[PDB]
Amino acid sequence: MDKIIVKGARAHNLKNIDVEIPRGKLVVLTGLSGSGKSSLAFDTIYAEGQRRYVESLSAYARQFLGQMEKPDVDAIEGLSPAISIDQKTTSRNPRSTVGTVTEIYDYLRLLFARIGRPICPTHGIEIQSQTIEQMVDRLLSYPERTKMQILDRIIIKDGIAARLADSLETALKLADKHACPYCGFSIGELEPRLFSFNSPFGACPDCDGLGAKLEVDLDLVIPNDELTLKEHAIAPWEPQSSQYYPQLLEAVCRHYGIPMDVPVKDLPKEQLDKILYGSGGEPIYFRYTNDFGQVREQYIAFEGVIPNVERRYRETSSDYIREQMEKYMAEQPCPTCQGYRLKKESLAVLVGGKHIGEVTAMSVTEALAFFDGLELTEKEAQIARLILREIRDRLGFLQNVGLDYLTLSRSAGTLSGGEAQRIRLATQIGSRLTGVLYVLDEPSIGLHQRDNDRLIATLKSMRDLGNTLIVVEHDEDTMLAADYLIDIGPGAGIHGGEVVAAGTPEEVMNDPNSLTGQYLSGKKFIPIPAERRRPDGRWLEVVGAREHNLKNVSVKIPLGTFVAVTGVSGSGKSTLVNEVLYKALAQKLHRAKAKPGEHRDIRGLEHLDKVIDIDQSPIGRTPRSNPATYTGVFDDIRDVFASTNEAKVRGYKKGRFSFNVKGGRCEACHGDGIIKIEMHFLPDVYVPCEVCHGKRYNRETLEVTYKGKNIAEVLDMTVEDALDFFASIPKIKRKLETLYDVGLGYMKLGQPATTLSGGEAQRVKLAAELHRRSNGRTLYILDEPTTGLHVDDIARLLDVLHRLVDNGDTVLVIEHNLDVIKTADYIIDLGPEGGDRGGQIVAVGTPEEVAEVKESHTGRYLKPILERDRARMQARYEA
Amino acid sequence: MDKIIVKGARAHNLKNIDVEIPRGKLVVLTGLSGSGKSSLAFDTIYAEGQRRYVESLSAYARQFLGQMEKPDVDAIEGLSPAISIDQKTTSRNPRSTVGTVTEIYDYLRLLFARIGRPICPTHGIEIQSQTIEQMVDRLLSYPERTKMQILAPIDVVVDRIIIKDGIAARLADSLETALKLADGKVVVDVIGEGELLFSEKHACPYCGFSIGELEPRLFSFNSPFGACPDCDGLGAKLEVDLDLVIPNDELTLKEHAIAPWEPYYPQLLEAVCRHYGIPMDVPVKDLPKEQLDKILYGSGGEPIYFRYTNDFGQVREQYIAFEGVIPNVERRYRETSSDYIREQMEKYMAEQPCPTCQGYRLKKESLAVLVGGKHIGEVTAMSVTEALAFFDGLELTEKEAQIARLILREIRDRLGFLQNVGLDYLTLSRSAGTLSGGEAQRIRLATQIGSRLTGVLYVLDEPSIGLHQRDNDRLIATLKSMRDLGNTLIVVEHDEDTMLAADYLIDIGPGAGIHGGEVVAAGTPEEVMNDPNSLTGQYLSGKKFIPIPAERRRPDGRWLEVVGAREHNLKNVSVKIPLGTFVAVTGVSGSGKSTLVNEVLYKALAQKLHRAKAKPGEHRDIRGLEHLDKVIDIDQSPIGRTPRSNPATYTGVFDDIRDVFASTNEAKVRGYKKGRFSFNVKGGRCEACHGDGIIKIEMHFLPDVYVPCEVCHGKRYNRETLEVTYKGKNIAEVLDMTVEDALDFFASIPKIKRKLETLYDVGLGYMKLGQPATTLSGGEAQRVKLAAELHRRSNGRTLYILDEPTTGLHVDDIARLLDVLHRLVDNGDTVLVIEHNLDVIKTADYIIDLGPEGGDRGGQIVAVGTPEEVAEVKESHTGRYLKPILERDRARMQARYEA
Ligand SMILES: Nc1ncnc2c1ncn2[C@@H]1O[C@H](COP(=O)(O)OP(=O)(O)O)[C@@H](O)[C@H]1O
Ligand SMILES: Nc1ncnc2c1ncn2[C@@H]1O[C@H](COP(=O)(O)OP(=O)(O)O)[C@@H](O)[C@H]1O
Ligand SMILES: Nc1ncnc2c1ncn2[C@@H]1O[C@H](COP(=O)(O)OP(=O)(O)O)[C@@H](O)[C@H]1O
Ligand SMILES: Nc1ncnc2c1ncn2[C@@H]1O[C@H](COP(=O)(O)OP(=O)(O)O)[C@@H](O)[C@H]1O
Ligand SMILES: [Zn+2]
Ligand SMILES: [Zn+2]
Ligand SMILES: [Zn+2]
Ligand SMILES: [Zn+2]
Ligand SMILES: [Zn+2]
Ligand SMILES: [Zn+2]
Repeated sequence: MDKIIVKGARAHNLKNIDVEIPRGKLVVLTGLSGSGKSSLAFDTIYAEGQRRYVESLSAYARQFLGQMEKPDVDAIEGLSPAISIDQKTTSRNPRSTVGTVTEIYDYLRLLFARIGRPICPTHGIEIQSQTIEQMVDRLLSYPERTKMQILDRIIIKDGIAARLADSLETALKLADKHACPYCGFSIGELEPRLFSFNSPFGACPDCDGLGAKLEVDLDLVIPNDELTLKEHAIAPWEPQSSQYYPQLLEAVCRHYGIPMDVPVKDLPKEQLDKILYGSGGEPIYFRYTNDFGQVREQYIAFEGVIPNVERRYRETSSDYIREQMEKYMAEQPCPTCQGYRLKKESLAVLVGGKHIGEVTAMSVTEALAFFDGLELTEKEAQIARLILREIRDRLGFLQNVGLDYLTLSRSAGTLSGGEAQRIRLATQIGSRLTGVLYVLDEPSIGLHQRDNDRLIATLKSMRDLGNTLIVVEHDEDTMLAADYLIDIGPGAGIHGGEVVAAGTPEEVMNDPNSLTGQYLSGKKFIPIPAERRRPDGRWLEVVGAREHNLKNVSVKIPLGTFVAVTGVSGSGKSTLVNEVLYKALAQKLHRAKAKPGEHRDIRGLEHLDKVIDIDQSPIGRTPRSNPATYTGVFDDIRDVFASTNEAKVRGYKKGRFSFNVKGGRCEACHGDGIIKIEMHFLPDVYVPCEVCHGKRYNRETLEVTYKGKNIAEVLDMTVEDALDFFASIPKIKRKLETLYDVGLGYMKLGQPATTLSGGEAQRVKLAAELHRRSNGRTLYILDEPTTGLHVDDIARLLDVLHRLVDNGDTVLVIEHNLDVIKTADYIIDLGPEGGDRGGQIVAVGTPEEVAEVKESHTGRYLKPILERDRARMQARYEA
Repeated sequence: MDKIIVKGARAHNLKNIDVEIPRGKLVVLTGLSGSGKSSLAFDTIYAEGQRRYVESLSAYARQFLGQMEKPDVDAIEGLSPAISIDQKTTSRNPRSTVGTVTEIYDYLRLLFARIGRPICPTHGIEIQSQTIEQMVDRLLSYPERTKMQILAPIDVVVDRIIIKDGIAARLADSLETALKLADGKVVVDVIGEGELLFSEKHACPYCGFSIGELEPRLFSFNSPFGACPDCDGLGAKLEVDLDLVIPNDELTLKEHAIAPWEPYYPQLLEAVCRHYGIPMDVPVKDLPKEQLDKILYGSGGEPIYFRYTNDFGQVREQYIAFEGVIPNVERRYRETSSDYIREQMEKYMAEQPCPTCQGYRLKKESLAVLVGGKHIGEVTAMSVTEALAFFDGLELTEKEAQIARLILREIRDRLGFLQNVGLDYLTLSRSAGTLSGGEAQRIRLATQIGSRLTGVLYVLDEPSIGLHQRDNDRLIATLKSMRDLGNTLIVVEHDEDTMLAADYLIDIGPGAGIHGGEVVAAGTPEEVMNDPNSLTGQYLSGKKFIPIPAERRRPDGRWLEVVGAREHNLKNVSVKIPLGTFVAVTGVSGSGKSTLVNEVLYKALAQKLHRAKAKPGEHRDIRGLEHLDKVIDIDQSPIGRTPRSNPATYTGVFDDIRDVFASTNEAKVRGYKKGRFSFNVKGGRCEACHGDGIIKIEMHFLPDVYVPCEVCHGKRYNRETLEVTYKGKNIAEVLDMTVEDALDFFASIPKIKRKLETLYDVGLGYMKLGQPATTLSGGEAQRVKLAAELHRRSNGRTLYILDEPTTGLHVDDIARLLDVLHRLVDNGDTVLVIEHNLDVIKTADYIIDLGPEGGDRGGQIVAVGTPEEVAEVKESHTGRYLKPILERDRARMQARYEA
């Protein structure tokens, strides 16, 4: 019927709830972070919709997925095969481009094979291929009585087509295509797989369809050009728990007279040229002590430090040894394929004057403009009719979702969470399906407010195509434009998990019991600081940052304040804030090997000792890591189990209760507790270790109890419940208090790092630094901490962030969310528009000064919000 | 929007066609065999629906499938995830049952886990398990001042207590202490001397016997947690059948009475005889029992003198401890790890229920748990009608029913869904691989009905297959239900009623192969019926139809006589099959037609006429065996299991087709012979695919796909081999020709011609000589086999047995096939068919209708004789539905004859 009813849902924290979802409409789930949206939307609805379909693809699939673990639900009538558009399902596995992911490149390959005019490299003339039917009608269009000899002698008049057709047949059979008249050169046939770099049937030999080769870089070899060579200045030759190269280094220095303890910056160019590139055949006396202790004198003609790295990387046939040498190397465009990844004769076929590689190299805009100005013939346009419209709609979708700044050539594994999510969303719009249950997860992530009205436009277009959407958003604009809106459980964890209010946005907005509803009408909101932290003389000063789309950018960052880097997606925020600033500061302060982006210099580095990048990357890459392990709480929590009498008499200490060591862990899962099961076309799944039923330890370890709870149940506790459980212990309590303030409090201590969200993982990291003795000289960089947080959750995360600034430290954040931006003291709005047309400072200073900039897109949307919230405070102030 | 539009389809023979299908309705694709229905319905619409969805399940999913070969279509907008209901996606793989495939068995495991009462086999008392909370209030219900000593197993005494009121504190903690010392078990000696005793686990108070906890996997046979140890959840053993070791209990032992020991072993008999004094010239029947036991079961250690002449000729005397003829087979079968030596010994063995698990397939303690007085295995062993009855009569408590409410309804619905489809006769225990094509297909339909999916595009393939005309309205009724659940159905049918009941009806291409591929007429079945251009409408309107014969072949004096057949549900049946006539064995599904026709009749005639090894079904005897020399069973099974086989091969035409190439001018000078052109010999085949032509790609959850070899582009031969030409076409090109274009092309060679003609006469002619057998329809395969027998010198003493030869044919096509079958009867042979298609039944000269209703309410002869004689039997469903068709077409002819 016209609605999908979900009877009795008990996912995680869902309280055996029933809910109605209006079919064929735009539904939007909302509520506090942890209330249980995903549990319903994804773990319950998407899971069933998908399983029920796949299950019916064969008799085998049903048997496999049948014995598997299903979602805890009584029933769910009205289901449709479901499709998810989240960060998990997208790709991140190298050799894959944006063009390949979106499927556009495949249509390009097909395009080139159908109408691509092949040209001769040497001659630049289009090599043709005619049948006898086309040759005869072209020869016949000459003046009469014109003697011609096929090599038999004929004379053209009128009815000679009988011979000419048969004479050219004998000639072609006597001398045997797309060949060049003046040199034989050819390429038999034009098939799509000739333009594929994932097929040796048309891939570049000297790189195997990779495009970029990989050589040594002078920058990575020596991080800071000013380092004492005695204390290891050159990186690759650092004591690897065994000293051979450190001794060779001395042998070269001692011979040429290179001072060991001098900073490399003030060392003559020749002194350094011998060490890096070699003696050039001149023998150097070299004696060294083996790890055993015995000496061995040689007389080698030192190759140098650079050729050494290239030669050691080249010669090994190990996926382990290479990776140790790849840390001091960087990619370079392949000299043969010019970085286009195809054969030389594959690039010989061009369409609108440009070849397959050049079109892939264009940004979505450039290439969209290209296909409008492509001037084809009648024959060409009639063939490519549908192939062309396909490329035009896909480029269009991408442009709609706000990704028009990135090229089709761009590697897949270098895309942001939001970028990937939206590339999948665009790629899906292209499938033009109907009667499907699309379930999206916060599609505005990494998208500016300006470009939000199109996202609402495309979602509704997809909905109007006969589908039903279920989006999980926290944005006002989208919730107001939704047809139906479901708010979930008051509070989060054991507190939420119920349907607080459901109805039209007007109804939910006027519902007193809706936590979200109150924020929509204005009865509850984020307040603007009455006064803002005026900056002082402490400034960072990046100079001449050019990297990607940056236009010789030169900006100044005020320390000891809440800084917010803003600007539309593609403007170069990542580049300036992370690729340039962080890596740069990082190798100076922490001496990390990360090569910074192209920039001139950065001053004011004498104002801080440590820069920390609170990334949105995972906490760990296995179920070993968890909030406890990362924060070291679990490390401290084991001492208490070692204190109990059971552990004393049995002789247990802080090892039997460990998670990694052989002591008391479960041998069947090797400590994991959760075995990963293999899903081929579907994403991987985690099934509990059937030997210890997911308890993490054998039957003899967890017998030790501390307050009626064993080590398993204590690790299974929640953060909120645990700080109540560990009220007395004053060291364990301080670490749990960080996790609570952070924004969690609802997640469990044992919860495997792999399952944690992007935003969740970031806060577990933010919690580790949260409570530390700060010296007032330390910079924190957070990339969109709002990702996955309710408007209310931002208010409590801002209180936490602003606590760091009060101390004196700095907190730089990259946000599009207007509420986090308005709370900030200083902001740096980046590039007008994205891509090539951006990459420059549009407006600096306090939110108000930025707001009154007619050219800033950020300030334009911030002005009605600042004036919206300024009147609300004045409305509360008077009452 | 409100309709699914397909623009420019070119699948196989489709002529770049555009077509509109109404969304959310019962659309029925119809037309001649090979017109292009599957090419559109399955190879185009369904193909796209599945891919587009699966292609979105993950990143890797897109990369794998995207690089492969997508269907030949310009655009197809308005798609929905598609699901196919055909024979290609039904499990034929051992260890799987009807219960597992339908998912009903899983719900039963969930039922038995939740509410299943576990009882002690030894003591037959419901073993219980109580928490401390339940133990305390049970003791507190006793009268006051009643002394009790809580002791824990000699049994150490915890503490004595007097029950008053506020003693719930101690009582609860002493039990807790007792359960901690004796581990989940504690005995309470009430001083009235009634030592009641309970535990935290499910255990018997009188013998220990426990079961721990009830979990679904404790009832599964695909889990060590529940599977039987002595057979590993198979339920069937595999041991030597005494009946197979001796075909008839009265055959001369001198002329090899025992079959396994049939040309060392012959000379060994001589040794066990000489010794025990068993006569050589012997009709086994009259041999004393001990004389036969020594030879079959062994001397039991006693030494027997045995000398024998080797194949070489030299003698070698031994002094062995003879094992016997029966243990010989079991021992020679078990020890070898050869798929060749086993299969030769497996011929003398038959399946037998596992003595450990009574054939139920689970642990003894798994069968300890029972619901309505019956255990899991018993409920599975019932027929669908039985089980459905059991749950109606099943009587439970308030808690049990409230716990199993959602489970019971699902089980109750699936049983009914199976009943709707007509499968109410088969059990839940029945092996999945033993199902027919129609059955498997319908099981998949029923399972699907239960999914309750919406916005799905189901594509059914002739769901009426193997279904009596009576049970057709229920099929039409359930299809529509699935439709009326927000889904669109695309059914490929040839039945009138199903077309008449359809909403939209597309008639595809006039003619088959290159002659078809177009959309002739498309609208309501009223619009298509009134369209002179629709070849289908002409049969629905009644302009064209299959005429009833003027007179029917009266049986002569020759009759086959099946006596006392009792195999599956057959009830001591005795039937007379008339020879030299077209016979139709009719009846509702489950009546026992297969059983009678193939399992009893064919296997019996086969063992007598051709020394076939198959063990016939339980029957008394079969006379009239002197009236025929051979019995050809034109099975609906595949022609080959590899792409190496194809029409050309099976018929043998491809053998001759290489002799022309081997004898060509270019072959002479190149030294090529009838081997370079061999599809299977390294000589000239493509070394990349080893002569397959198509590589098989590995789809994990999806069925496997066939990708053309990228090196020979599917041609099958290398570059040099196909340079040889014959009349401007090489071997790859001739292998790619249609049977119709081929006979036209090989008109000069009459030996090639006469084979190709059979394929044309048979109905084919649209398919290509090189079409992989793995891709042929069940019906197609049958007809390619029929074409083999089709042309041979008939001596008038052979019997043909075809199973539903109509499967996959238009009404117009049945006409031509009937011409072919009746030509066989004309020449003196007999054709027996097992059909539901009334157009075939009415044409028959004699029909043998089977059992009224299916299952155990069947397996008996309801009516025999001519179609009219059976038309007048009220008790025959066949007649009831046939009587009006005879009256309809008999009037149509008089209407035609009068003008
Ligand atoms: N991977 C997981 N394993 C176990 N429990 C989880 C997992 N993810 C979330 N939960 C539980 O579900 C609740 C949060 O549900 P979730 O769907 O994440 O809410 P939201 O969608 O609003 O973030 C938490 O109380 C948490 O304990
Ligand atoms: N790894 C990369 N390779 C090529 N181009 C890149 C890469 N990273 C960023 N860019 C380009 O730089 C510009 C902005 O990138 P980014 O720093 O992510 O901006 P923002 O953070 O504002 O989205 C875009 O034009 C983008 O295509
Ligand atoms: N796998 C295949 N290989 C080659 N030809 C095929 C294949 N499948 C179908 N065809 C051909 O396509 C034509 C019609 O398709 P088909 O689906 O058989 O029609 P219908 O379903 O109406 O019988 C026939 O000539 C048939 O031989
Ligand atoms: N392999 C088998 N094992 C057990 N029972 C069977 C088997 N095959 C058929 N039966 C049973 O025999 C009965 C009818 O036999 P069948 O020959 O299949 O009828 P029909 O051919 O008329 O459909 C049914 O009750 C069916 O369940
Ligand atoms: Zn040239
Ligand atoms: Zn290259
Ligand atoms: Zn384990
Ligand atoms: Zn007992
Ligand atoms: Zn068994
Ligand atoms: Zn090949």
